[PDB]
Amino acid sequence: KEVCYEQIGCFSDAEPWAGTAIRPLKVLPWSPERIGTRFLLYTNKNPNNFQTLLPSDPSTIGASNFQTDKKTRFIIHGFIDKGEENWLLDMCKNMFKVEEVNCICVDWKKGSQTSYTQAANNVRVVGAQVAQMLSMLSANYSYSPSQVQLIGHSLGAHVAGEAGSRTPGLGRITGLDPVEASFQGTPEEVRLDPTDADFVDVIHTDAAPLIPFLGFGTSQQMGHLDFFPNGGEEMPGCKKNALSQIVDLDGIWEGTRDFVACNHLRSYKYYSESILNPDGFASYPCASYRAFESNKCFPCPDQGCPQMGHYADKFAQKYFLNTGDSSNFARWRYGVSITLSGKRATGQAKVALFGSKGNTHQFNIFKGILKPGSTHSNEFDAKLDVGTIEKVKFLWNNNNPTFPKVGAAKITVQKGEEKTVHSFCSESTVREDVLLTLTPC
Ligand SMILES: *[C@@H]1O[C@H](CO)[C@@H](O)[C@H](O)[C@H]1NC(C)=O
Ligand SMILES: [Ca+2]
Repeated sequence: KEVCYEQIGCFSDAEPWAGTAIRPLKVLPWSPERIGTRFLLYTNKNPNNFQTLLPSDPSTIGASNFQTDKKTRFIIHGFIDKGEENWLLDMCKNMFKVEEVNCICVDWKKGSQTSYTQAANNVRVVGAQVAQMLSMLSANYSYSPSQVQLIGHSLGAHVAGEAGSRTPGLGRITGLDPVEASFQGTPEEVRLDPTDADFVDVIHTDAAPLIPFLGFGTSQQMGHLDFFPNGGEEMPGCKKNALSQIVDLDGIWEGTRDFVACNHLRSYKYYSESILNPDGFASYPCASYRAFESNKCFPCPDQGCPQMGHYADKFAQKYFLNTGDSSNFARWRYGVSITLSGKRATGQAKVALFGSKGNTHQFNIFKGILKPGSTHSNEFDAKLDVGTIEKVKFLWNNNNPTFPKVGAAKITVQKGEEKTVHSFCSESTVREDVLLTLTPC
């Protein structure tokens, strides 16, 4: 069977769309009018109220604040959680704080709020409509798709994939936690993949297996650059879903079943913040999140670390990094080596960096027997880049009738984005819970 819609062509239920083991059900995409796709344009001139654009009517572009001399960024959603309807606009608003741009929100909510197989297939049509908007801009306004980025969250990532597939030379597609079900294992035609655009960057935030962890995202690398903040499966500050061998995808997408969307939505929360923090998400290539957490993949490679999020395009396999558990998710990773002094004691040795741009909190470096003349290292993610490190503060908390004094004769510090190391020293020691300051050496 095949359905054909005006100007966007036809869609069949032939393989790989259906009739396969990965996509068993033969379901065709709803019509453009049932889906009700809307292209809402926001620009710095009109940051609060939209102007409606129609891909079949060039005049809407003339009757809008659209600028042919600016970049364009489409925001295409997927799963909408209660209270989350304004996220796309919230994201455009952050773009306006750093650039003059045409921000088009693509709302196709009616087409997404139905059974999963139907929502998955409706993606085909929405992506064809986005490609339609792009062919029209190209045709009637000589505006090249190289000047466009498609940001697709969840099912929207595959909507972007489709658009790219249909629009040769699209500059960029950012996938924010692309859904896995009905897309993994299919020909590149069905899913977002590197061939959909000149640069495809992907953020994974809910990649644990659907069964039984109810993870909506994918573990599979899908772009030129793939980022797995906090490992990509569980995000700090997010509650998780109760396990189950039986998941009701249809019920969750039609909005009748409970679902903890926190992990799935983090992808766009981090992207939105990255727009405002150009250095807050340095990412490190690593074999696994465990190797990263075991201090095996730091500092940044010679050429630098790519930023996860908005500025990932500045960069010329798997990338890891950590974020905060709440807003200003931005973090900067540092490495430190403490050579102990004073007397033997058992406890938790800590360090805080004080630089030109500010200082960090105290971070746990090593816990155990603190023996003079020994050296221990660790890496931690702080809340800011301290700039030039001017001094470091050592502190230890004990776990002794002689009131031992523990110190650090030397602390070396390594900023993730620098090639050199910085040395700080002291000949002093302090008692538990007393701050010792080390100076340059
Ligand atoms: C847009 O370009 C197409 C293809 O060249 C043309 O058929 C159509 O009439 C143009 N639209 C308008 C409003 O001129
Ligand atoms: Ca594709």
